[PDB]
Amino acid sequence: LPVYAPADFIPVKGKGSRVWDQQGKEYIDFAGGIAVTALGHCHPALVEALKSQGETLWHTSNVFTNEPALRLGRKLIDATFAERVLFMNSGTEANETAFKLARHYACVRHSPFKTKIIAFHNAFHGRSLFTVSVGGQPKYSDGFGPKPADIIHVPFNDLHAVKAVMDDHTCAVVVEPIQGEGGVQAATPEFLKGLRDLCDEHQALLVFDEVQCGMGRTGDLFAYMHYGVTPDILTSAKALGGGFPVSAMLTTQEIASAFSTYGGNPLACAVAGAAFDIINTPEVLQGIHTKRQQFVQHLQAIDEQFDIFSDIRGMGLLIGAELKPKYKGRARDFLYAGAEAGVMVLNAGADVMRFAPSLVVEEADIHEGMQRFAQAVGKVVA
Amino acid sequence: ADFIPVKGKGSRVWDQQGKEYIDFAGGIAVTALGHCHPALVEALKSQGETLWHTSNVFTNEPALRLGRKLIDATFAERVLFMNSGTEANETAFKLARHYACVRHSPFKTKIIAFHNAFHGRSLFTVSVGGQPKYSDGFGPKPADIIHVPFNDLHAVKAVMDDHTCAVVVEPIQGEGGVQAATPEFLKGLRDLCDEHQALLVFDEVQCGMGRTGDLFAYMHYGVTPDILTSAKALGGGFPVSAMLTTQEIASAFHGSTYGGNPLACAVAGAAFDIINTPEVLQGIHTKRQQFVQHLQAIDEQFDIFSDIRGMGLLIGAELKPKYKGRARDFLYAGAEAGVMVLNAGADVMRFAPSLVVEEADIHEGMQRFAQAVGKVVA
Repeated sequence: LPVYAPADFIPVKGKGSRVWDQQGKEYIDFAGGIAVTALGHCHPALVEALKSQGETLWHTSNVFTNEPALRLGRKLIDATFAERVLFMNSGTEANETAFKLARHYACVRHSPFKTKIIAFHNAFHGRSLFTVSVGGQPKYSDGFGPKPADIIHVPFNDLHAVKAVMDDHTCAVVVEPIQGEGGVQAATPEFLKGLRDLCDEHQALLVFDEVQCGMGRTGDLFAYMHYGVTPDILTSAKALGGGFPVSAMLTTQEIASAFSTYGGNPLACAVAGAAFDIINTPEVLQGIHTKRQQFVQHLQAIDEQFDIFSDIRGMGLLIGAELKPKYKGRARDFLYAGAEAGVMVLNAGADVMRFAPSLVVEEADIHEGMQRFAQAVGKVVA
Repeated sequence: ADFIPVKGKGSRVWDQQGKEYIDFAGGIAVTALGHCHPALVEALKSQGETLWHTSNVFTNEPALRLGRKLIDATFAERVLFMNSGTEANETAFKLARHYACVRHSPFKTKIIAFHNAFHGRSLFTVSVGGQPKYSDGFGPKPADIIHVPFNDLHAVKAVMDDHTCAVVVEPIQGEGGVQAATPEFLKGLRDLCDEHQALLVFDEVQCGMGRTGDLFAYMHYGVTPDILTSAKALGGGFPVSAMLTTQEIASAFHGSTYGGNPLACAVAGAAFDIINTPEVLQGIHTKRQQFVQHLQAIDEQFDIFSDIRGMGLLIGAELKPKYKGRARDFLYAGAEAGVMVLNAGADVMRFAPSLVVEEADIHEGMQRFAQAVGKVVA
C-alpha cells in the first residue's frame, strides 16, 4: 500500500538533482520529495537567502509583519489575480485557511446555511480532518470519528455531475487544476470553465488547490494561467519554498475582508522570495517545457522497447505515465526497481508512474536518470 | 503592531527606524533561545548546505537523532514530526480517535476538552479548542467534542463514559489567562482516562520544551500522558513540531520516528541540546523570580496586579478590577517604552522570553515596562 523506504535507503546529502544515501549510493532525483524541491537540492541562491536571513531574523508572530513577508506578498500580488495573501507553513494549512474562508465568506455575505462544498473523487488536499474530508479518497478519511459535514464528492472532469449537485446552499467548489496524486489527471478546458460559470451562477467561490501544480510546475507560474480561468481563492506550497516549509493562500480584497499580507515566517519568506525570483522568469518557464519533452521522448522510447505505457500526460514537469493493463498495479514495483537502478521516481496511484523533478534539472541528469529508469523497467518486464 | 522588526540578537530586537526593544514575548513563546542564537544559526547553515528536504517516504539523520533524543528524555517510544503545533495536534486527535476506533469501537468517539482551551486554528483543532468565537462561522464542525471548565474534575467525571476516546488538555492554559492545572485535577484526568479506556492528550505546544523549567510540564506534575504535542520552542523559531506517544498507541497508524524535515530537525536538535541541560533548566527558575520580583515591585508602586502566576518563563500577571479589560493598553505602552510583552486575554499580561534571557535584559526590559505602566497610570 504505502511507499516506505527500507533501513538501507536513508538520504544524507543532496546537490542539484542528485542525492546520496548513507552508503554513498548516488541517485538521480526525478521525485523532488513529491514536487517540493522545484529548484533541486541546496540551490546556491536559496542557500544564500537562508544563510543571510538566518543571521538577521528568523521568527515574528502574526501580530507583526516583516520585510521578507511583505516583499513576497507583493511579488505574488503583482504576478497573479491576488490582491491579498495569507502565509502559513504547509499546503494543508493553506487549504484549511482557503476552505474556512470560503465557508465564512458565504456565512457573512449570504447565509449561515450556505455551507455545501463540492469536491472531487481522487482529490488530495491534505491530511487534517477537514482537508482529508474534502479530499476524495474515503480510505484516508475513514476512522477518525465524525467528519466535518456538507462536503459532496463527484467525479473529476464530470461537469454535469457538478451542475447536478450545486445550488444556492453551495459555498465552494474545490479543485486541483491537475490532480497530481489522482493519476496525474488534467482538467479539460470545458470542465474548468464550467466550474467558473457555475460558481458565478450560484454565488459560490472557486477554490484552486495549486499546492502541487503551482509555482512553475506546469510551465506557467500557476496552472490557472494556462487555462485562463481565474479562481476566487488559490493555495500554493511545496515548490513555493523549494524545500523550506512555507505556504500561501491567495484571494481578492473583497473576499479577504470577510475575515496586503498576513503572517509569514521571515526566514521562510526570504527563501520563498529567492525561489520566486528564479521560477518567475521567462527563461526558466520556457525551460520547463523544453525539459518536459526531453523526459517524454525517453518515456516514449521506453514504451517502444518494453510496451508498458498506455498514456503519457500531465503539464510541464508534472509528468504522469499510465501503465498498460498487463502491468496494472505494478507502479510501486517500478518505483522500487528505479531506486535499485539509482533513480528516484513517484507513483500517482497503483497504475501510474509520476515524475516531478527540479524545474532546472540539467539535460545531462534527465538523460542519465531516464537511462537508469529504462534499465529498471528492463529488470521488471524480463 | 505599528513597527516592523528587521533584526534580532538574543533578547533584543530592532525595527526599521533602528529603535531597540527588549523581547519578553519571544514571538509568543517561540524563540526560546532568543534571536539568531549562534548554535541554532550554525545548525541551520550546516544542514542548509547538506540537505533541506525529504518526503515522508524517507527518514533522515537529523530526524532520527532528534527522535532518539526525545524518546530517551521522555515517556515517548515513538515520535511523529510535523511543521506546526496545529498539525501536531491534528495528528494527536486523529490518533486518539483512530486508536479508539480500531482497538475498541467505531462508536468510541467522544473528546473531552476545556473552556478557554487553544489547540490551533484548523477546523478540527479550533473545534476542540474552548473558544466558540473562534470556532463559529465555518460551517458544520467536527462533532463529538464536549467542553467543560478547566480545573473542574467533577465535570470531567460527569461527561466521561465508555464512548469517550480522549481528554485533551493544556497542562497550563497559556492563551486562557495563564491558568495552571491543579495536581488533583491533572492526576484525576489520568485516573479517569484509565477507567474509561480513553487516551490522555497533553497539548504542550506552549508549555513544553523547557518553558516551565522542566523539559515538559508533565514532568513537574508527575502525570504521564498517552500522547503529547510539542512545537514553538522545539525549533526556537524554525517551523517544526512533534507528536510523542508509545509504540502501542502509534501502532494504530498503519523504525521509531516518522517524517520530519531535515533542516527543521537539525535546528530542533541543536535547540534540544541546549534546553535539556541541568544549568539552563535551573536558570529558568532563577530568571522567573527575577521577573516576578519586578512585577511585585510594579504592583507595590502602581496597585495594578491581583495575581502573578504560571510556571518557569511562562508568566501571567492578572490585572486588578480597576484595569480589567485593558491588557492591550499596557502592551502598546510597553512597545512605546521599548519592551515587547504579551496578553493572555483582555485581563492578563503575559511574559514568555528566551529561556536564556540575560539578567541585564530582564532588569532593563522590566524597568521599561515599569515606565510604560507609569505613563498609563499617570
